Amino acid sequence: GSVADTVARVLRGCLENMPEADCIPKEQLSTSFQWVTKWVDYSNKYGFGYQLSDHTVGVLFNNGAHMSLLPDKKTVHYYAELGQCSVFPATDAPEQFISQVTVLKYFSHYMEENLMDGGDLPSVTDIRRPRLYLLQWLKSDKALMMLFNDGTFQVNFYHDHTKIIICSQNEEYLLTYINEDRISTTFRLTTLLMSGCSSELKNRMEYALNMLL
Amino acid sequence: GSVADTVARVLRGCLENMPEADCIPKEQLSTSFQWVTKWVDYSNKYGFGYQLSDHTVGVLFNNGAHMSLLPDKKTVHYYAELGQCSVFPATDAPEQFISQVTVLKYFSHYMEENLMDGGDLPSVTDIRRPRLYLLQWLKSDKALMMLFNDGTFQVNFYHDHTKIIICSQNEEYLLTYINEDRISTTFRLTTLLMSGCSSELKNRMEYALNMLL
Ligand SMILES: [Cl-]
Ligand SMILES: [Cl-]
Repeated sequence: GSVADTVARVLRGCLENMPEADCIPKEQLSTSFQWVTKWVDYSNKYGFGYQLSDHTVGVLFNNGAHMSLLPDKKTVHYYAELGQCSVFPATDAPEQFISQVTVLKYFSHYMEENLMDGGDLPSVTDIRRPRLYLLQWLKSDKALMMLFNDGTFQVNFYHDHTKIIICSQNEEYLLTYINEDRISTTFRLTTLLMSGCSSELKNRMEYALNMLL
Repeated sequence: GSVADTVARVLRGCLENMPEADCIPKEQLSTSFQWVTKWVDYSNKYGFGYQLSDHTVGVLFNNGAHMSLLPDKKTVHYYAELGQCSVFPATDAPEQFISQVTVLKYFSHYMEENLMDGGDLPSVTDIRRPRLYLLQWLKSDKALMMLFNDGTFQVNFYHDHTKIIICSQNEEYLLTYINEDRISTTFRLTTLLMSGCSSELKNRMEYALNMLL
């Protein structure tokens, strides 16, 4: 889409115009944003589940619809296959959505039990309107790529358990790298543009881009 | 990428030179070839496992290495990250490969449906015959795409459980469609080039190509 091309433009921008370096940029930031902390791929039966930094649980179903359980664990936002948003308590759900609500609770409680948080990025205070949802995702043999409505871009790698997140804060683009020890380092794209980067963050930046294209 | 580019050349070939139609080409061929009957994605822990029509079980590990278990469940083929082939029994496996061997058996035993008496149990001829393996795969919210050693090309869709397989038996290109009700129909690409096809098989061919690109 237009969102995907925008992120890919700036990611490529920073990539072939950045110096060669020894280490990751020393200028790092202490802010919190929205990102995927836990994820679950059950696409062969139901769909793709993810948990956000504010503890929102979402499901991108195979039929195309979105379902989100809010941090209060009571309220459900449901966007259908064409985009009609319905908001209703999860406890008493219309009998059209019960099947989907059940699966949504199932994802929400698989993640908390079996799965572990992926980074020490500070839990976020929540609100932006409209609310974030996953517009598309794709998986290769090397990495998991997720792109959201608001343009936040995340790629998870399997073996290293390393991650890259590209977000928009105020007027800047941020790149956050999450290393082998689940630890957050956040840069500005501008600073990474002029100051270069490490060998293994640049390899991961190169790969994240190939997934977008 | 040479393999992918070959399939993409002829598939785009047939796609941009085919009429628009209402129905499927009637001139069909009846043969069977090698394709994936079972697949299992555990990429964040092990890798991607698959079972072939000839009862070979393969694992594409996240690191890029391939490991194949022969139909007899006795012999292990190990192709290294770019193609160094190692062959050894699973019972007697070099202790360099165990971690990888164990995982291959784990997939092999997931592949195992519940055991039901019956015959004939699959058996191997040559203990050293280079069987095709997965070169790379990609998954979207709609489909799984797999590209193999010999250039065999397969796209599985989730909700429909519908499949497309592009093969080269020689040295012509075949497209096999396996529809919503489990029925295989195999055409020649030349036939699909000149006569067009159904509305959404053309839509499924279009999606398969976009996944390659
Ligand atoms: Cl068209
Ligand atoms: Cl397990």
